[PDB]
Amino acid sequence: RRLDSVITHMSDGIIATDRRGRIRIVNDMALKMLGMAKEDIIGYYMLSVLSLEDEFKLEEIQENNDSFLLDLGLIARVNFSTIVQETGFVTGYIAVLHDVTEQ
Ligand SMILES: [Zn+2]
Repeated sequence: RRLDSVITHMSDGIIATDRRGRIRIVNDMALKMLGMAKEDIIGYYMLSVLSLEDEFKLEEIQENNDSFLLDLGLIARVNFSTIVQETGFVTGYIAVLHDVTEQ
C-alpha cells in the first residue's frame, strides 16, 4: 500500500505526478539530468518529459516491474512505480532516475 519498497538513492532524480501523470514534484537532481528548467517540467506529462509517449503508457506502470535505460549526455536507468493510498487506490506515479555510473 502506502509503503513503496522501490529502491532510491540520495543522488537519484525523482519525479512524482498526479493521477493524470502530470508532474507535481521534481527534485534538483532530476532537473539537472534532464537539462530542463522546473517551469518547463511542473505540470507537464511525465511520459512526455521523459520522451516516452511513443513507447509507454501510464496504464502499464502498475503491472510493470521492468526498469529501462533512457538517454536524458546522461544514461539513466528509470524505474516507475505507483503511489497508492490506504485503500489501494492509485493517486499518482513516481519515476526514479538512477545515473548508470552510480556507485
Ligand atoms: Zn539510484
